[PDB]
Amino acid sequence: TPWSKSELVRQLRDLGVRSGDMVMPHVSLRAVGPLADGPQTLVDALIEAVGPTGNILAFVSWRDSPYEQTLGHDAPPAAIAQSWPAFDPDHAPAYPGFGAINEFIRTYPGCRRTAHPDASMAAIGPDAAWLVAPHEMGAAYGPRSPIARFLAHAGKILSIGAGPDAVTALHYAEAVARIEGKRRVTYSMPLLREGKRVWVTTSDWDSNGILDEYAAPDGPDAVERIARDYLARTRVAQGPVGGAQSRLIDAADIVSFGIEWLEARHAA
Ligand SMILES: CC(C)(COP(=O)(O)OP(=O)(O)OC[C@H]1O[C@@H](n2cnc3c(N)ncnc32)[C@H](O)[C@@H]1OP(=O)(O)O)[C@@H](O)C(=O)NCCC(=O)NCCS
Ligand SMILES: CN[C@@H]1[C@@H](O)[C@@H](O[C@@H]2[C@@H](O)[C@H](O[C@H]3OC(CN)=CC[C@H]3N)[C@@H](N)C[C@H]2N)OC[C@]1(C)O
Repeated sequence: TPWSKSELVRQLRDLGVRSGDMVMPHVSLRAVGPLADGPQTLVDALIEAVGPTGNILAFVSWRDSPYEQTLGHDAPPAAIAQSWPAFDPDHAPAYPGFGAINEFIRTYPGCRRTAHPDASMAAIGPDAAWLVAPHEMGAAYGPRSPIARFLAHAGKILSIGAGPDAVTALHYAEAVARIEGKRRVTYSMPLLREGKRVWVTTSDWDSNGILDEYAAPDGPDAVERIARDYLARTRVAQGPVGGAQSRLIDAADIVSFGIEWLEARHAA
């Protein structure tokens, strides 16, 4: 029997989600199980759980982000630069690898989208505009990003059947950690400014591993190691949402634990 919207709201309430909360979900729909009206059922339950004064923030990125196509170049290669589509935030599909739920979140009426094509965030609620802008190239997940403002607003990280590697907010801890040898990457993204495509090339922290030892793809990254150490030492509300076991994490607390985790293991 498919999970109903009211059943999920009760589960989210037991987990600790309150009206007015600012929640960042990381979801595995296969772990949730069949829903009454598909993935939209979970989206409706999330929005009812946070209430009218609450907010939902999701890292949705972009299905056609030219990350690897421009990685390590001073400029987009000629073939990429001429024909690649401009990132239209209100029309660009989410990256499917980060969760099929995000395309349902992105297309919810009233949802806002940040202008960073690769690190694009989706936000629903009264603070959606403040969350999504600004989001410049070179500030993907650190200060001045939607993650930073999410951390300054008592945000809660809701992992629904997702592994510890999914804690995207921990990339802020990597960005501000005062450690030596931090990895950086250079890529180019096509922005849509006033109907005109504008290519922007920037450098930023490597979101696939802040240090070399955490960047092997086979391959637990710094996000997974920090989250597992945190979840092993911290009392976190855990319970079912649908068929998936879930956690409601204090975003500012795990990011503070992440900065201390990195700076305790690597010199300045
Ligand atoms: C990676 C991860 C998504 C994999 O878990 P998953 O359940 O296997 O993947 P999804 O959540 O996208 O669920 C996919 C299911 O929904 C289906 N689906 C996709 N789009 C659909 C749509 N429009 N309508 C109905 N069903 C759809 C998929 O087909 C699939 O179902 P199927 O296998 O029976 O065909 C999950 O483990 C996770 O970690 N999520 C958080 C990731 C994140 O936030 N990353 C940010 C960078 S760290
Ligand atoms: C859309 N373009 C994408 C580009 O944004 C970037 O995506 C990053 C992504 O891997 C990271 O998630 C994975 O990390 C690892 C191993 N490191 C294991 C599984 C995942 N948790 C996330 N933490 C940060 C993302 N920015 O690289 C790939 C890309 C497809 O090009």
